[PDB]
Amino acid sequence: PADALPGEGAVREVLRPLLKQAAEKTAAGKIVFAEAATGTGKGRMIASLAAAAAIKGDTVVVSAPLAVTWQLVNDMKDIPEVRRVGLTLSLGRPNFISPQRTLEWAIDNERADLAAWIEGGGKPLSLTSKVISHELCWLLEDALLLAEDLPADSLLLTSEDPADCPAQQLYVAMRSNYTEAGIILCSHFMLAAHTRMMQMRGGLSLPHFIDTLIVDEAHLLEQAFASVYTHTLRLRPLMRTIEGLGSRGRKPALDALKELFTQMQVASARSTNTSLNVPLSDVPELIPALKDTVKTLGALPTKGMSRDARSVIRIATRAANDALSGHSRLRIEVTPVHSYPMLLSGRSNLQRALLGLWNATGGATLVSATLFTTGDNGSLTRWKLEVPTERAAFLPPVHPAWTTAPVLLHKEFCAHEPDDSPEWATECAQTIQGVASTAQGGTLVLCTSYQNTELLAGRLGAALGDRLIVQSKTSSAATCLAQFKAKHKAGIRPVWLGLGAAWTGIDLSDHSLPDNPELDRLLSDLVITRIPVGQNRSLTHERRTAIGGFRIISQEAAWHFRQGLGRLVRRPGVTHKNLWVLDARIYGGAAWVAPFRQILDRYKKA
Repeated sequence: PADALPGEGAVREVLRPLLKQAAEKTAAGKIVFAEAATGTGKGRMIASLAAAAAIKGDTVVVSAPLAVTWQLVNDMKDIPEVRRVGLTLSLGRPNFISPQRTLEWAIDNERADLAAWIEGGGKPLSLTSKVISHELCWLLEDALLLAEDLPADSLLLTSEDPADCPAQQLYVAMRSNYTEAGIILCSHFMLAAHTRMMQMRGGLSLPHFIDTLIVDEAHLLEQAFASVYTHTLRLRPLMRTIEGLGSRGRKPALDALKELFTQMQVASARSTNTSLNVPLSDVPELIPALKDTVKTLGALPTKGMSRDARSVIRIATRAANDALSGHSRLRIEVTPVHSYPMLLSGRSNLQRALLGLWNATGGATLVSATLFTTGDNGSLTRWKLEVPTERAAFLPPVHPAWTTAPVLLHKEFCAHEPDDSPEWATECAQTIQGVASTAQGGTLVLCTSYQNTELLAGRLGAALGDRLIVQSKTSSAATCLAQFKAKHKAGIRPVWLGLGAAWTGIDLSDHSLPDNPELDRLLSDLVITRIPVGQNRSLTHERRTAIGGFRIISQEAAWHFRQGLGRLVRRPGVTHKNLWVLDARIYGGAAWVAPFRQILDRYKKA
């Protein structure tokens, strides 16, 4: 209550010592790893840290996704020092998508939910924000919640987009309200795009040196960086756009694109393997094609092209050049198995970019509920974010008793090992049907693939009917979340066969009871069908496993698993929470299942 940080009285009691340690280690120039349980009030802690740093005179940047950005703004504006120093939102173009190209892609890939969201105006899905300029639509994060495999490289809002575009107009209207404030709030994608732009030089305007950086939900940061260095070449819309231009240079570009298509099919059939990402040296059939594809793309004149063709051809050239850089790993999707022709080029190492970020950062604090793999072991996270080992500071985690006290772990499990077989599907569906018959509220059932989900759906559909919500490629995660909330509100007890984002991001606390968490029954039964092994399909995870062995696989599996468990208790004061783990390998007496058996032992069984 004296000689304290701004807004520290609003920070919950449990996070105050962690707050003090983070403040100290950050002012000393260290990259702090502060893991705190969800529902403890991490937003107030972030607000107090940013306020203490901004009062000192530092340039403070808080990088957080837009979902939590609203509540972060609310928690920061409550601090008077923050309101005095100023708080702005650096909403650069990489935050927004192009409605035209996103709608076209959704149509070409038969993603009805994404098409409907674009047609409806791209309105915010989760979010509210009323005193920060206008309403934020066309957000990349919502689009990703509607299509996890969104080729964001080729669907982002560019400066070459027409002025009458809604996303462009929203960006310009937001940029007009941008002032030089003490605290700048950005997204993970904004921070990563800014770092990449700053490196490629040696509207995007972040401080060239971040005195104090505060990353919230830091377990997403790397993925953001990974997305910013991904390049996508979508051949069908590019070919269509070129078909809609003057014939002076149309024929050569179209013939070069068809040559590239044929060479991509050749390389695809050259070695099927298992969706393997190969360098350009392993598929030389694309080297001339790609080269030709670039030349013709620059040959046709801009005197006659609209802004749409301009941005499309520029993005295509950037992608084809990043493919021919040799520093990338390629993934081909063509006629044999993918109706939508596409060439992906990613970076299996983000070390230079993240090091450029940390070199331009005086001090930093990373906040999340899943920073450590076990205890305070942030080694996997440090490696992912490429934090210099001398600057990393693994503070103790904060996970109170209420995060597991209302939870009762059940002894029942599916005896047949998860082998993607119809027999496993039958047994696991019998188990899920039992859990659904006993369940008092909404039931979430996490799966590891679309195939397991389809089998479990074919079983549980005839049994449940009104209650079942099957996630798929067409049925996004957001539409399933909305169906879940609606069916729970109607009195039905829904059973959501979820995957993907259902493991990592969704907030299943009933917002109809913000002051009475004792009556929260929105998610009463969490069910884990499989240990999430092999769910990370990033190039950096491929390199990390190739270097460190099966320990990286096991640590990523435990990280994903603890995230999935973190969907059940989202706040204190809840009750009647049930946890189910059906993977027979847990109770199999193996060696690699020892980490998981730790967390599950931490609960109380019944």
